Amino acid sequence: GTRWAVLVAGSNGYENYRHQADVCHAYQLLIKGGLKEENIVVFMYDDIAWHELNPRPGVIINNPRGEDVYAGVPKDYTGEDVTAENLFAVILGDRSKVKGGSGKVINSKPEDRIFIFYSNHGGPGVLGMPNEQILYAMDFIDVLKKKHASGGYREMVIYVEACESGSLFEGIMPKDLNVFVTTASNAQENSWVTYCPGTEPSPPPEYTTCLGDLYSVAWMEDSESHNLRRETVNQQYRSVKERTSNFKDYAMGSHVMQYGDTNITAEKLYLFQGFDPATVNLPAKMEVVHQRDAELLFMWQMYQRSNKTHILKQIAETVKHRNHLDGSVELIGVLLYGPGKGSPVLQSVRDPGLPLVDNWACLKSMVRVFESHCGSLTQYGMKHMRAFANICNSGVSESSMEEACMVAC
Amino acid sequence: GTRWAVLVAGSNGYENYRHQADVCHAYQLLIKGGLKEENIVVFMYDDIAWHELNPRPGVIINNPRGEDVYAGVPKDYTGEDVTAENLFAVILGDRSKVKGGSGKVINSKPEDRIFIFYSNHGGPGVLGMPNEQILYAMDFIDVLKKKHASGGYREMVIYVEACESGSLFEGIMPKDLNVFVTTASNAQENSWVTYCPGTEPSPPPEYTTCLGDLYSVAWMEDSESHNLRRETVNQQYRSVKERTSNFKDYAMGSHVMQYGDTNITAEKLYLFQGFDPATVNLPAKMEVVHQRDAELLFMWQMYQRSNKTHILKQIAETVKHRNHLDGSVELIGVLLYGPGKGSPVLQSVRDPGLPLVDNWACLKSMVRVFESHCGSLTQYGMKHMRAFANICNSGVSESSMEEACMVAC
Repeated sequence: GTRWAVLVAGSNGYENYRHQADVCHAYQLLIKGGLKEENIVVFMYDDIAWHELNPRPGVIINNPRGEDVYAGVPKDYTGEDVTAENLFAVILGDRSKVKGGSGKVINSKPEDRIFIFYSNHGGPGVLGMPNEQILYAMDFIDVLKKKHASGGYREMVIYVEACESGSLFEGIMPKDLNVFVTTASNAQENSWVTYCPGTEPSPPPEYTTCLGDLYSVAWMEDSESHNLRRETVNQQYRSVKERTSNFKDYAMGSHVMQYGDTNITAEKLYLFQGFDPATVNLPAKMEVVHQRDAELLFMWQMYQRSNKTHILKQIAETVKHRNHLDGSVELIGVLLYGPGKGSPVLQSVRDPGLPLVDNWACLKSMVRVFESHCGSLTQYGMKHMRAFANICNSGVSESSMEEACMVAC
Repeated sequence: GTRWAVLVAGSNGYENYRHQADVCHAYQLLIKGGLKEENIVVFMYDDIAWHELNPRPGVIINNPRGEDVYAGVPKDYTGEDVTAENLFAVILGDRSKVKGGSGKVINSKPEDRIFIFYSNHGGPGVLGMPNEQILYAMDFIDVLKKKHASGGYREMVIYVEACESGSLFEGIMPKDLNVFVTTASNAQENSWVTYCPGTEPSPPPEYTTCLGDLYSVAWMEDSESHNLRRETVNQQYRSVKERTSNFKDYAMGSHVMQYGDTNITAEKLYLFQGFDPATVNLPAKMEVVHQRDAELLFMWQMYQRSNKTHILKQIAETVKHRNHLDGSVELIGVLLYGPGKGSPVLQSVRDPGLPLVDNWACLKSMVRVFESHCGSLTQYGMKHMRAFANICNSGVSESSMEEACMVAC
């Protein structure tokens, strides 16, 4: 059949350079393997290559070797068109449902294979989309079920780089859709950023932002250094799981998880990623930063490279906002469950294999009520999605949530 | 010689009933042992016995057996006269330095023994005094040295019930002053509250506030159930250490610590606490609450006993204030040390045996700068004293602290 791909960077801003660098690197890799541009849909905000802070204008790199990955990348869905609605329409292969962009969709045949790679921010049961948009896991599984029931493909592999990414599939990803999935982390772990300024590796000194994400560069660097007609999906999973665990030091590493149809792990990777004829032969611990910590570290290094007062006030406003969100969520737990009980209810993690939330529509409603009183969650705010899921699961009503949010903000 | 005592409750408000109950119980115990009222100085705000919330007006109890401990307690230093300045003057035995109160002081002779018991709130290197007053550990050790150099006593025993109370003596309490000290906790642990509503024990149901504190009721109930001509200071320390550890479950118990002159542990307790001729014969796990958590639990139970809107708003204002203090301190760490470094610097605990802070005058100055921009610390705020001590120890200047506090608030 035909190999298709959908590559998505869910973030924007120079601070999040790495998410678009990861996506651009994946695009170059797929082209080198023989996938056609018409079958690869790229979602990237596209604010990085020409950003005023970029020391290499018109260039994007994804590791300290400094090879450009931006040239030739198509502008399928960029800027305001990087939405959950467009992503869903693209996967479904329905041009009439897309708003803006190039109109390129995955109008695939039953014999085709599809590869999906997402890189950015996330939280329990959710993924980020640029400018404070939230993509809920069950809406993504719903699209996969719809695409499967319309005979849209033979098999699909999905790689997801985001905090608590295992929570997007645990207890909800069906095994009967011919879809195999791997995530950068389990349901309760953050994901890690690599190639940061001041670290070994050792990135080009002119860079003030991190170049890549740990799980993302593990799979890509593995793919481009092996013959994909010989390497299996399983071999890639194992090598990525080992590299992302960072010598099993989970204080600076994460648990790569797998979901869906594990029979697909026996397949050769070239059926999804293509084969690079140059790689026809062939078969240290990394300093990493927490995804949620990269923004503050970027601003701090910006501050130190002139230590100026505008930057220090920007850091204070960022921390004050995070403290407001953290404090409001904590306070809601107190008002609903009582002191001493609020924290165990909001922070308890369900056993692996169980869905984050029993009612996904209730989860969206709790977020809506919260934001209507306490303000937008923003990408950082996605870390509190398990608290909202736990409020839903506890049987607390939406009227009580309204009252608690009103008292809290 | 003569036995003297100084009993101090460092808090006020009905929520803190237990601190004055502990002190009143200690007073009754000392009288039963033959200590004279003229030699016992009592510091209690005195807002509990006749509080509008008290279900037994004019009565105070310190355990579920319900025996009154208020009747006969002298009003030496009450209300506005419960200050660090008056406490210091009383210990020094200088009537001319006291402001207000009865004028009773420890004008002791070189052959005399003194027993000091403090109960309330605390933080690293500090003790509370009523209405947001802070008593610094080195000022207390300074008074002990002055009293020792003036030949004020033969020996002294001090019992201190407060969070992180071990930090008041670690690395600073001299062993050459004929003073032996025990604390409810080590330098990095909170202290525990007992006889709380809804717990077993099983307090009288009409009570909405906790009756006693764990270390305090351990020593008092031990003293009143033994012959003190036979029991040693060491035997009391061991029994209190065992009871306060709560079956070595330090998630609901603490490490009772000892400082000063350990030769005093060989002495019979009656040399300090007297002997009750009624106790001439003779030789389960407790549900406990964190000292800092008692206030919110009290308000919540007040709320549930009418679940009303005024109480819920009061809970929100309390939590918002604690979140403001926690957030401001965290933000100052970020501004001074950078993200990722702020928290390890502010929260690192020195090895046991080392003083909390190298310069105590700098500690007072950091608190002064902080409160001038971020507002009063309040008793809860004492938990952040290690952060202030760590700023001093790091060599950060007062001008830089001023700048960080200004940006943060």
